[PDB]
Amino acid sequence: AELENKVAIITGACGGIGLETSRVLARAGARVVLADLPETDLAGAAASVGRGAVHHVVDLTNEVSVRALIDFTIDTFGRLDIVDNNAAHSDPADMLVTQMTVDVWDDTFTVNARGTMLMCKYAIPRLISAGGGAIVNISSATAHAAYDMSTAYACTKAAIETLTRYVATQYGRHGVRCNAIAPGLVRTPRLELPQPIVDIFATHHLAGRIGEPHEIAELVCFLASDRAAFITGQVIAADSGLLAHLPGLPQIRASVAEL
Amino acid sequence: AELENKVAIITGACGGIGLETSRVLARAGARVVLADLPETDLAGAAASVGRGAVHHVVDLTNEVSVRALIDFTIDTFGRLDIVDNNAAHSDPADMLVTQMTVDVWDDTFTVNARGTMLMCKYAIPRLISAGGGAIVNISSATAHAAYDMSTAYACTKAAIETLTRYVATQYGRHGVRCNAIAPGLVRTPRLEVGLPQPIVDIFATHHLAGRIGEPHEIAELVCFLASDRAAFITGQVIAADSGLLAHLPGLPQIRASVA
Amino acid sequence: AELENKVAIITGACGGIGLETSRVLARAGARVVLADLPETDLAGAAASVGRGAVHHVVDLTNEVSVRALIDFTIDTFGRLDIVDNNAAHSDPADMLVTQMTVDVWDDTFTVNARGTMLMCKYAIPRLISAGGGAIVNISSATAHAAYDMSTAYACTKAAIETLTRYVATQYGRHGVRCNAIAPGLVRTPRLEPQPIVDIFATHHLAGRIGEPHEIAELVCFLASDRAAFITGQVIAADSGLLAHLPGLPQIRASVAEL
Amino acid sequence: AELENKVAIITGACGGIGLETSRVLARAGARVVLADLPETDLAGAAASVGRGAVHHVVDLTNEVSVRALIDFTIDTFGRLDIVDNNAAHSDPADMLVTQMTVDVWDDTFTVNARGTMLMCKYAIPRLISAGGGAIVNISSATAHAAYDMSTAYACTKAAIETLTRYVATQYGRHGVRCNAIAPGLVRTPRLEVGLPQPIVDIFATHHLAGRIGEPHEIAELVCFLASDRAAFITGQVIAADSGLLAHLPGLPQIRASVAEL
Repeated sequence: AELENKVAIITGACGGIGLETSRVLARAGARVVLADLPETDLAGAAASVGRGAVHHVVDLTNEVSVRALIDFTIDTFGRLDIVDNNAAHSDPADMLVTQMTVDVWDDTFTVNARGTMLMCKYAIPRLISAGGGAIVNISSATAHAAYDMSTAYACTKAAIETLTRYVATQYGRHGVRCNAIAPGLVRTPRLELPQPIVDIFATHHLAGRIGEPHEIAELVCFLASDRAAFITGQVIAADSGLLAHLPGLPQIRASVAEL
Repeated sequence: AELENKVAIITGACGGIGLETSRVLARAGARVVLADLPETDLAGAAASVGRGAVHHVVDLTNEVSVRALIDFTIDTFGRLDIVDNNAAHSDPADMLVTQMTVDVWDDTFTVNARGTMLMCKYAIPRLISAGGGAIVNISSATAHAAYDMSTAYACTKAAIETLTRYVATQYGRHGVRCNAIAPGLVRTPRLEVGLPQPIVDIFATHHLAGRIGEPHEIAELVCFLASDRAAFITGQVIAADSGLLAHLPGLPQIRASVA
Repeated sequence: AELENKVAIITGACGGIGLETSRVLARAGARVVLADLPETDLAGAAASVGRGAVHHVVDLTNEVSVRALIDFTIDTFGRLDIVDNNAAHSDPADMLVTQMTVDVWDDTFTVNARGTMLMCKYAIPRLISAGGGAIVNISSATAHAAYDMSTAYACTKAAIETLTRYVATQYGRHGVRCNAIAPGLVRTPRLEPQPIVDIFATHHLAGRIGEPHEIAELVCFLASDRAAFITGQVIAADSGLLAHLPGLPQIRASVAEL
Repeated sequence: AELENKVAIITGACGGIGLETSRVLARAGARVVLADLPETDLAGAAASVGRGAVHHVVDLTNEVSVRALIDFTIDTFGRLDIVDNNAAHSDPADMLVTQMTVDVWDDTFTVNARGTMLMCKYAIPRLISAGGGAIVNISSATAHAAYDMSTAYACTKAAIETLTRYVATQYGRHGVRCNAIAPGLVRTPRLEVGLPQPIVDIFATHHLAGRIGEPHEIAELVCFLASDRAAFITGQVIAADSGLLAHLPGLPQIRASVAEL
């Protein structure tokens, strides 16, 4: 059991990737705390995961709420070993820089950058008390390669990537590891961008398809585990080599096939 | 001359690097506008720069003030070709993740991340009307490699690096280039009061030239990246850090042990 | 069983990292083929791994020999799923750029760059015939950060990092993944000048050098269906060696003084 | 001017990027030495550059020849300040991994990786005698982003980026800078005989300025990194590729689609 006995918190737990992750971590022996906003079916989520899974509301914009979540984990299990900072805000008016408003921008940084920082701020000493532990932060390929939307979101993911290196560095000596995952496109309900945009993206993933939630859950599980004890402060792409190839490859292939 | 007849905004112009960037840009032929907080001596900086350099106050935390800066420039010169987003907030209580307060975090993100974004928001329309132009955003080595201080600062610079890519991708078809510089340690008045000498000296050893940087050595890179010589360089993050991060840690101790 | 039913080839299988990667993969349920030079004790390494591990010589400088290894695996087990390109030549005359001899450079490139390419050249069509599979290439942190020795070696690992992307790019459509691992300092016999080893140890964030098993686990993960959506990557198993500013320990000691 | 009184060796000096980098370095005040294989027209290239440019044959595959080029420069000029390792072999048989031959591979690595190490090996001591100096190594976008051809070429370039980091680290202390430039598609005579047009047009749309580069846009970046304006830039790999690798792959067709949607 790769995570035998560890206590894990997953944020954004009612989301596509968040639910599946909680599942995989439970399946590997962890006692999972599912966390998400009050409006969501946390209870249905936890019931579905099973394996002793519990749940508690969290609002990353609220330092006291972020703190209440960790303190609840400690009330319930007496310890904390693992945290998947998976939650993320993405406003649909997050388009072009010239079109950016301060509200869309600030809402997105408050949840994503500040909130993840707060989660680390209060998780870390618990990890240290436990004898060491693991934080996995979810970033995104969008931090590394741009397009005509998600400017705020993208930039917050970049902040989180640097935040990963700071946690890893400052707390390595106390036995805490921190890594980040930059996923490519993953089939979620927050997807189900229109179909022909998805089809376009799909051709540029080297498997020829978008990812499935469990393919991110499996890297979270691994990075959260002792098998990764010499892996820290890294950003690891789970994106089917989206950025490993020259752009224009699919149409160069079609072109070569003609000529 | 490299920037003949170009109109340039330098924010943080009273600072070590910004004042010096102002000199090199104006020495390379630019009509420069020096901008910084109202309690700074903008009059004196513009005087010391000469060559028809002007000055206008700006408060990056305030969109009105950003709007007012860009418009002053257009009222005065009728065009805008270059922006150097050089201003940066850096709080002395900006220490460890676990010690972070939301006030230190937001102050920093409001000036650095949001402010730079607001500067790009209003400058881009004008640069397009020039028939293309350049934006240089200052980042920092610290975004890429961590230590026990400047976490918030570090994370905001990460954000500006992604922003830079988004600005390049979005407005390349309209003749706008955007690049970021990532300085190593650079000798400024901020620096002398931030770090004590023994630690500065330690850092100096990990720069391959065996010394820390001088402001003008960052200014020249700004100048090249803002100039038409960089016509085919856009969306990059370029380190001016004496290969601070190009060598294995422990090199000087390895070398000392070899002697 | 993370790799139940898979056939794997490990090169440099008698080495510290290669042997201990062989155990782990075998423990995961893979049928493993240990490959190394004829003067190494392959049978004893295969014995120590057990679990049906077999062995066969290979000289990575020689194309015929690489072919013979792939063909041996295929004729034995009827398939191939995993290749850990772990073998590496590391010459002790490999010092500074201005002292470099063509012999040391070429010797190092022939085994590491050309050799890794030849293993891929002939594994790829087989992995394709198996429905798809994974290749893992061992790089080195030294490719991204220089010092006063190992110049040829680091340069060959960079070439390997590029090879990895090409393999992953060219053959992704046909079911083949390829990823690279860049280790920090790991404890082996080849390793064992102590004063240098402890200096390096302070700059790994665990404050120690790596263990071979800690590289093995990552090869294992990357060779498995759990990594189905990871490909073309270079991943650091270096305890954050390059995620922090250099000078950190010395800064921390100065801060413990003042 | 930016390289006043500085002595510069440029390899591959008859090729599109080489010849144009020679002119620019020379326009910037450098005493330039054009170096390329004996079957190229070095005399014509130096006549084109003017400004006192000289020429001399080199074969990167021959250690005795690399040394002879460095010894010639010192004989003529008494010093060496700048080397632009621009020469690269690039073989049309260099297609896919599964199709790679040992000869295509070895020929490419002997010229590109080994050749460039030998240039530095013989140049660096002279850069140190002159009180410090600058090396600029030419790489390629293709070491970072893979496609269906030029595997070997691309791996040698990767080797050269790490090599750059090793020169920079080993000789920083003695006053020697070393950087690399990774170009995107640049209009040269070789792309006119290398890739067909409809493939050039596809690549062109993925470069953010909506076109392939010109050789001078590379030359200017070489010029700057060779000069004392770059004194605190060392060990880097800088892309002059109009952000070919800063955007999501598929952007142009996503834009085509979003306009129809």
